[PDB]
Amino acid sequence: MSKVKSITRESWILSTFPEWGSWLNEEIEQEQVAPGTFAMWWLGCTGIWLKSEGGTNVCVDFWCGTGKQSHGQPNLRTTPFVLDPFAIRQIDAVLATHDHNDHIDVNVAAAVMQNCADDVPFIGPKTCVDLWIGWGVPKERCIVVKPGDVVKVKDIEIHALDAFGMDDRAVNYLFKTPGGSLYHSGDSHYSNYYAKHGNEHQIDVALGSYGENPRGITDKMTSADMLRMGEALNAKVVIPFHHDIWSNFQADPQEIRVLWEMKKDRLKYGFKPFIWQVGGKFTWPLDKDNFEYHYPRGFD
Amino acid sequence: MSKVKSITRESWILSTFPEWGSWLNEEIEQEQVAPGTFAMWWLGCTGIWLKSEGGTNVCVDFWCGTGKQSHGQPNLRTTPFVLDPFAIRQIDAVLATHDHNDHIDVNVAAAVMQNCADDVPFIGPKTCVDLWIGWGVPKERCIVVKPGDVVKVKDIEIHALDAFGMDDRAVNYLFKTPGGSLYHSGDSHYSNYYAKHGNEHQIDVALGSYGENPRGITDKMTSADMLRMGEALNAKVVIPFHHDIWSNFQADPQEIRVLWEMKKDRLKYGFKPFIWQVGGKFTWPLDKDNFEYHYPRG
Amino acid sequence: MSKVKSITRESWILSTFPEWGSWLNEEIEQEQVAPGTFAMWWLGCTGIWLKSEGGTNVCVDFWCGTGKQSHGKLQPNLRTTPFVLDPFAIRQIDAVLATHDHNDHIDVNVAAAVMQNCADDVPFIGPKTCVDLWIGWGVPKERCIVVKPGDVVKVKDIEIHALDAFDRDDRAVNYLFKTPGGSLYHSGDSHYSNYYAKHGNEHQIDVALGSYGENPRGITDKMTSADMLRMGEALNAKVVIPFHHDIWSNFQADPQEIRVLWEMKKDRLKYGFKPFIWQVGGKFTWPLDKDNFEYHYPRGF
Amino acid sequence: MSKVKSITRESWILSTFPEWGSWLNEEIEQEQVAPGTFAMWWLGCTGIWLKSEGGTNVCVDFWCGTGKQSHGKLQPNLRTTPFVLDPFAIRQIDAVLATHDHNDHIDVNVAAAVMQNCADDVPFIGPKTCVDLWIGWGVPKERCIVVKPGDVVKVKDIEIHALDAFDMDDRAVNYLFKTPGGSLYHSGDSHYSNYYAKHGNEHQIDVALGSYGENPRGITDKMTSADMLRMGEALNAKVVIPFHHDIWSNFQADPQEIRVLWEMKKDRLKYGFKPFIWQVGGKFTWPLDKDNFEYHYPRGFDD
Amino acid sequence: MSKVKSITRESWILSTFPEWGSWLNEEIEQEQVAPGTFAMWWLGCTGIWLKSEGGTNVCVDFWCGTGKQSHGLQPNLRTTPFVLDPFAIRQIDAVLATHDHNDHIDVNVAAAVMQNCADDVPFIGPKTCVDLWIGWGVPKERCIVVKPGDVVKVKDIEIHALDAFDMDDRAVNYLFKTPGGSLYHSGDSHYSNYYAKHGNEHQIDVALGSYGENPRGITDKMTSADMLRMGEALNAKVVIPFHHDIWSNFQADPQEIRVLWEMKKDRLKYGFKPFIWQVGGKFTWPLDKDNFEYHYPRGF
Amino acid sequence: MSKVKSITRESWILSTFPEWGSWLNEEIEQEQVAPGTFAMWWLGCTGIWLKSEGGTNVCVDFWCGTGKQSHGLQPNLRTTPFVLDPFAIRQIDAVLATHDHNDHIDVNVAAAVMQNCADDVPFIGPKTCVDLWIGWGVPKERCIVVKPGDVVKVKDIEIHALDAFDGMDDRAVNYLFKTPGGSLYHSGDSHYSNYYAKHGNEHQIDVALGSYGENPRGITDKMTSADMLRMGEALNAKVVIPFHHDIWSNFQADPQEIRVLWEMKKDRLKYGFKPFIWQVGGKFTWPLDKDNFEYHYPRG
Ligand SMILES: [Mn+2]
Ligand SMILES: [Mn+2]
Ligand SMILES: [Mn+2]
Ligand SMILES: [Mn+2]
Ligand SMILES: [Mn+2]
Ligand SMILES: [Mn+2]
Repeated sequence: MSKVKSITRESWILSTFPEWGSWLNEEIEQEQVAPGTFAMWWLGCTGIWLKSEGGTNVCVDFWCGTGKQSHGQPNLRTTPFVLDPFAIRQIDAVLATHDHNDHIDVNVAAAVMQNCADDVPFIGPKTCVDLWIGWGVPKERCIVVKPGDVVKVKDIEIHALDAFGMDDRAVNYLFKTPGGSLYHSGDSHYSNYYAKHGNEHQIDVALGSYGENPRGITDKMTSADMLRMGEALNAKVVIPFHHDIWSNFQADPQEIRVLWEMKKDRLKYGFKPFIWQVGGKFTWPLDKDNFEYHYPRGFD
Repeated sequence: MSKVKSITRESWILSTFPEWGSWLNEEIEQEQVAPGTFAMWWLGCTGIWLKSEGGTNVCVDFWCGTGKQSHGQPNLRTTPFVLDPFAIRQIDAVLATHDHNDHIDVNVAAAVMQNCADDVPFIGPKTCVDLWIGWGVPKERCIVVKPGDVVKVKDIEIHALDAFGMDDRAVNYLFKTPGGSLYHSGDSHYSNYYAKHGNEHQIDVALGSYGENPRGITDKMTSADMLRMGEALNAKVVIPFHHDIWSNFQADPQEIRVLWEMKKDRLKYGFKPFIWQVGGKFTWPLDKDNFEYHYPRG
Repeated sequence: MSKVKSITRESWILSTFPEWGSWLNEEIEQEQVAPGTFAMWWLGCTGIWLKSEGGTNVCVDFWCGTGKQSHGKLQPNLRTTPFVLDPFAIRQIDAVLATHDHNDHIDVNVAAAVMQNCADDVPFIGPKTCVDLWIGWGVPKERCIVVKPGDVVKVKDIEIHALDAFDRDDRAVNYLFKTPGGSLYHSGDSHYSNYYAKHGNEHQIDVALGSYGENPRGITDKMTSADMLRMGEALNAKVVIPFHHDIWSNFQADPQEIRVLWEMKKDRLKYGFKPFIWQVGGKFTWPLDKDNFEYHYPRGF
Repeated sequence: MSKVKSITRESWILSTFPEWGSWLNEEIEQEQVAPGTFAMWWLGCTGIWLKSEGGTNVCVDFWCGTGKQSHGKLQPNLRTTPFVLDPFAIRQIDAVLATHDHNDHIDVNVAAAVMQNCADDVPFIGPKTCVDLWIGWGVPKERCIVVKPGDVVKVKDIEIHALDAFDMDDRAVNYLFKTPGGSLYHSGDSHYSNYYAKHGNEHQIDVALGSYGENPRGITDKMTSADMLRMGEALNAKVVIPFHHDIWSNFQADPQEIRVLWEMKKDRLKYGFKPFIWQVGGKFTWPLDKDNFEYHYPRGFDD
Repeated sequence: MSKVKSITRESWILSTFPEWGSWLNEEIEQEQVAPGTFAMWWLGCTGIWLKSEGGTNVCVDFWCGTGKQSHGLQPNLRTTPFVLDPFAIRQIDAVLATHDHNDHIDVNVAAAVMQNCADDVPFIGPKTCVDLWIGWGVPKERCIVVKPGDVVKVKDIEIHALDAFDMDDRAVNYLFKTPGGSLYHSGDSHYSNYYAKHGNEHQIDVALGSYGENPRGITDKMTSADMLRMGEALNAKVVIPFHHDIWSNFQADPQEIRVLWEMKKDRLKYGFKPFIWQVGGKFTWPLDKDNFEYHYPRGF
Repeated sequence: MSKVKSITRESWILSTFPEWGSWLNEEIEQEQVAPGTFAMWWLGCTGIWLKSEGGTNVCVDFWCGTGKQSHGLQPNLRTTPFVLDPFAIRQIDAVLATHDHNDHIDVNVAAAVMQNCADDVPFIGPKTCVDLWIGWGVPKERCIVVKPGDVVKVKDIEIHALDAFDGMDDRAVNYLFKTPGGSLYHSGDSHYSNYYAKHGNEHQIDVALGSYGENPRGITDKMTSADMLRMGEALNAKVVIPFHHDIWSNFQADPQEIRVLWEMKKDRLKYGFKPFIWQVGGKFTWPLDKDNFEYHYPRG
């Protein structure tokens, strides 16, 4: 018996995946979030882990599925797995913006239910709660939210806002930490109601679904819409996400910068764009003027 | 009974990975490479699948491992798995450029041995055939190659050339197909010997290890070196690779284009750059003026 | 006797306006449209004059109103386009069209000019809500042809196709004008929709006009630069031309965004069209001008 | 009678024009120019309305004419700018100015409206050749101040400096307006000259306006983008604004040409000024807007 | 006497200068100009060496002086090396000058021709130029005084003397008509409307104009924008800046011409391309008409 | 007897050259370096004149040879005029060389210093460099032979000899010039190396010089535009300046590549430096000119 004979498909898969193992699980675990700041990690697609200065851990739209695996729409997942859901331990809330496939995940739910404390709430619109209960998440552990609702999870004020009786289907979140606010728009198309939120709230960092729409499809925000969003929200930082995940939606985030450069002076834009990378951290307000993220290079 | 009880870490992994399942395996199998052309797929890192007009399938530097998975170099794999090694059926040759971790793989060796024909050769330098034998690959089924050697796998003429003692450890490949030619530089630094190869051979498409070097390290070629490689090799297309794989080497391939734009006319560059994406197909010479690859949009 | 005493506001206005007088009227009237080509003029806002190789004259969305003229939301709605064409100097005309009932697309004075100065058989083509506006003004109901998405109207060698318009049926229509020279898509003031792709599959489109502009914070009324590119892709056009961005002060946009994005996208997305930055009063000739990228007014020396 | 039958060409014109009506007139009337600042409006072509902190109104090169209105130097020059200001709605004014007697810089109707609607002590300031043209139109002799280079005219709190122009002291002048808020350089329609350096050395110039345009093949009547930058340097200005490029179809130009060259040269040449791309009817305020780079009209909509 | 004692300033100078020696002298002499073409070299400043397919050698504005060499009114230093040795000139068929100004007519060059070359080589220039040549010692019998309108035939090259704009006694412009194509040399002229007159009455292939960064309150050179206007007026196919090489205080960026051309070419339907040359370099019309930028031979 | 026959080739050469005369010599000598600052001049190739606040004068790699002067492996032609006259040098404190190659050491410079300058002026360089100096007749006692690690004090300037890159300790060293006003890295003709990071950590480096150039096909002899930026990061400089690209026609490169690449990477890589494009004969004042990006000759 040699390596060539003993190894099978499953032995390879189960020793290789997820790609990052629990590296980021540990990174988030040991991250000390300074006062007057908040830290966040891009988990792929619209997945965001949020950590407040008080050590509060919040997880939004964390998705661990894949696209097509066979020929038996050619959406192929182009983002690796930067966070193992089954390595999560310290978490204080599990959120979903809407019930679309790649925003809510049974495996994430399964992991939290098996490994984490029983007082972790699952927060989302009715349709997401219906979907969670179906997977076996206890009723009493789910908080249904509508636009207008505010949910206090430790030191994080979660503001449920309008997405675009649809209150049952989708919501946007505004996370208010003692160090800054974060806007998560899920997979919303651009809407004028972004302006409402900008007038009614102080928004620091804002995330919006960027992506290259295939011919005859309007599923993602364009580079021009990302800018309109930042302006409407009166944000300081505008970060594209969702553009990472789907082969057919492969987009160039640099378009947001190039357009921003043409328009910022003329329109008096009060924000900067920021190109992130999946698995990457962001600290507000430290990283607000960085423009472009880079992974840790050296060994410092 | 309920899914938040029946699902385990293990079942989730066995359900989700590799991310593309067998889509690319099936696409490569289905591909009808037209005469006068060759087809090519990027499999992450320096991993290339090549299919000639005569349907000859060749796999170079196919790597199916990962980077760091725990805290106790911060190299994290940033590329998903686009090809299932254990789904490979039709293959004519498995090749490796060198014995470094990122270019040779035990599971790929295992897969080809279990799933494919018994006459499929494992081609690489002495150090590479050693590891293959050590893993369980037959001694006689391996072909040891050094610079100067020429191996003919059906209609593909494989030229083992100089890489950058050394002769036992690393080689560059020039795959001459009837449709065209491909230069696989492995993980070589820039060398003046590229000019020797460009003189002595017709090179159509050239691949070079691109990446953003950390402060105090020279491990990957720069954007300027990519263009110098294209010139020295007298190539018609210059494609970066390797920059996809490691987080800490995350580079911008657009630097190649911008510099090309500045230098092309002055220096009479005979080539064009191409920015590829992992799992993507490239067809010489149909895609030579494309500049940037996009995935099928459906 | 002296000018500072004789000249009045009325005498100045009537001596100066409209700015181009009947220059463009004259130019259109004597333009010899070659066989295999069609020629068109931009009349401001969404207003287009089309002339086929058989000399058929069609007028779409020709607006001759203005913005705000005083301070007494109070929109900073100010017209930033001069009047390139005198409606009352129109003689040769075979059809008068309107995409929708909105202020910027339908005009009383244009209607009056065709009834006073033009043939008694010139059709007023438009949606149900537009003909009700025409008739109410004094247009004979027998002149009007009420069109619906799917309707086709033959005006000599110009084959007019009424198509779907976009907002959130009786209110609005898009137009496709097929000529022995080529086709022209007129989206009016439509938002971007997936149904552009329908039109691109069902018909061949050569030149596509898109309502472009800079949306005020919290408004969505004009298409973005990225939308203009998606529109040209969906319609399988060869030329994409912005319009409507000229007319309103508060919607002042830079058409160069379209080109800059196009340069970034063209190869990766394999666009089969080129953008074209036009100027009001300007003439386009398909396909002579398809690769020009930018229009320039006659320099004349 | 119906609307279609009753409405004539005349009635359409009477209610439609000028395009902006009296909107800008009212904006200028109500504008409370803050101390330490000055406000100015681009009236089209080289037309500038200037309002000091002390409420002094000054109108320079106001042209309410048009180009070719028919086919009939055979020149296809068509007015590409709408009318932003009604001259007949002007009520509060302290002085009417003209740089030179050229067609696009002096207007019979502007003189007529001012003579009819404004106080009889309002001066008409310009070179000899301009006052000759004004006198002929019916403007009294008593109401004109003839200026040659070197002359200084005090109009309330605005020191107006008639400086050298570039093709005769009788024909053309450049103005430097000194307000308590800042200084404004109006070069009229001068081609680039070396004598801008003299003015730059001898005077503190804040905002410089230069006649920009795309010259037709074999004609040299307007400044290039490169000329625009050399002016700002020579004048030692802080802001450099192109004008005159708005008005003529055949002279249609891209102002961004000035910005792009500036981005190539600013560091190497150590430029102390910034370019600013303005729009007709738009207000500029010194020094508040000096760094804005590009103007946009009020976008409105707060709901 | 050792080397640190035997070496003098004068011995070093004679051992080093001119920098290029006779390298370019040798290349011009050995140049096989193919039929239907013409080859030209940039000798520094406005110095042009023309060679027709019939082997005819013409030399325009070849200057071999230098700028300021001490402090005891502009600080003009020569920033160009010497690429051609005037005293190595063998084959020549004409010597031309555009105007009296020092940077365009040379004593040492005139001398070198009178000593090394044929006794029937004409010295063609305006009235003021021949006055200097005669004064220096060139026979009145070998000087062709040209006015705008005059046309001198030198073998297969046809020299058209046209109006200058830097006065018919003082300066002229040249249009060199060869079988292979025409070359417009504008000397040190600034932009003028009379450029259009030359474009209408002749076909211009390559146009050379005096480019430079004008010092504050100085107008002595053409701007990048003026170079394009010249190209348009002359109806050229290739526009090449020169003169911008020679003076420290006039140092300019020829890339301005390219950048502006990129913005304007389509809108103004330019029928020419700009071309950035280097001193000592070779241009071959029409082979190099689409090269945009010259590079020196890299060898090997 | 007139000018056309009295003038010889020697008459022209000895009156015209060196191009700048003693213009730069005078500027250097009259230059009053302010406290907290240092001034330097680019003498062509890798030649640098350096002047501290105390008035010390250091001459590094000053070359006065030239390229090919006739056709009788490469077409290397000097594209730079001579900006300094070695024989006009009076006030000097030290003469330095980085390595023994032709382009970096000159006998005429040695001779001029030996004949015209003080007796106690040391010739500092690697072992092979002092061999050539001794071989040219410079006293053995007057030469300081250096290897990596050695530190030589010259008035207020502390010269640090460091490693050069292709032992090599015989042939080549790199210099760090510590002045009371700031430090200067002179990499000489080194290829890119990781040991730039070593020097970066050990020393504070303010201004960095690197041998930029356009390598011909199949030759790696000069640093690329990307290498220049990498050097800046490794040395942790605040100013990165290309040189050596000026001197050979073969290696004609555009230093703007450094800037363009810098504009793309600076924010992503948190570059703590700026590129500065110099001109031969130009002055640089650290820290006055640190933010300039591009030098221009005095326009006057
Ligand atoms: Mn989604
Ligand atoms: Mn590797
Ligand atoms: Mn509208
Ligand atoms: Mn004028
Ligand atoms: Mn000169
Ligand atoms: Mn060297």
